[PDB]
Amino acid sequence: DVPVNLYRPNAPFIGKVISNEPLVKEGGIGIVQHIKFDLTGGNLKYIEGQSIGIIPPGVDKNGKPEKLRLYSIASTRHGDDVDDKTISLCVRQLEYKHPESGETVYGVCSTYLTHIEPGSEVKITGPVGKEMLLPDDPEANVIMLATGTGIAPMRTYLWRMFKDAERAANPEYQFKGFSWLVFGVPTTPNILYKEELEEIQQKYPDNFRLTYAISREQKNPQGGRMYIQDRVAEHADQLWQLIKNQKTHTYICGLEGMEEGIDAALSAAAAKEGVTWSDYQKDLKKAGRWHVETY
Ligand SMILES: Cc1cc2nc3c(=O)[nH]c(=O)nc-3n(C[C@H](O)[C@H](O)[C@H](O)COP(=O)(O)OP(=O)(O)OC[C@H]3O[C@@H](n4cnc5c(N)ncnc54)[C@H](O)[C@@H]3O)c2cc1C
Repeated sequence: DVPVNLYRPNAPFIGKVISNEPLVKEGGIGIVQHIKFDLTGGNLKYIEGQSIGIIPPGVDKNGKPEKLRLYSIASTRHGDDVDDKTISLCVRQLEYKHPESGETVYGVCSTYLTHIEPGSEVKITGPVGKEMLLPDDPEANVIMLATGTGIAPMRTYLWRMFKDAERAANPEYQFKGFSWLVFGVPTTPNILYKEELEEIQQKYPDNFRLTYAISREQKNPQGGRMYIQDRVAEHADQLWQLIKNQKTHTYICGLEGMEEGIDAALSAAAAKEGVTWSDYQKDLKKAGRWHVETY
């Protein structure tokens, strides 16, 4: 009943770029684009929390065709315009060091996507993923722990929960639980969707809490840069409390290696009550209340 693999790599959907807009403001690090695609003509359906594949043009440094890369869907099932006709992605351009054969490497698919023009056709596969789905229970608590482009799934949840047009379109889901986004980025110009996140937090002060960890502007208690694990350690007790509720779901998304500082913070909070976190967490995973997607 969750749509999966409506389109596959041997016969992808050919969508058209509608728009490609920058999300990183002046003064920020790197390039992150919000890219919307037109889905009319195909039967690509998807829900919140899933990914799609993009097949980039070209051959690797071997003569072999490029393989797909997966991207978290950044729009709800209805699209940004709530018309059931489009799909959006949140794509950071990958590039890294000079001292690295050839010197200065650009990711193939992320560079392709971040510089793609309106009107261009793209090969799209999917949707894929059953690990990051939102419960259809409007009384759920939803903890969201994101870094960088890991905001993408979180945006689909929050938009479904709190956008007026979404609430009008989803009569069956009128969110009245509590949700808390902890969001780690390097700078304030790097806070993707900042204006819309803060608009939500102002309309729904009792239903949404927003916490940033901005490493180039904030210091942790040890004098280091503020990262998301520092913010989690700061609120570990109240995060642990919320996690004990049977209705609480926790989502973690972003670049790999964020999961370990989060566990250490929740281990110390759980230990105060004679619980072993790593054992409790295994149970949460089995129950489908612990959702992780890192890359
Ligand atoms: C489920 C899932 C969801 C994802 N969602 C998103 C999303 O929403 N937004 C997004 O931007 N990305 C997302 N990603 C990553 C996206 O999969 C592509 O991997 C990423 O965009 C880079 O692809 P590329 O094609 O640009 O690069 P490539 O050209 O394939 O480069 C990747 C390779 O270069 C190397 N490399 C990367 N970084 C470094 C470094 N610092 N130092 C040295 N070598 C390095 C590695 O060998 C890696 O295999 C997601 C991945 C998965 C698995």
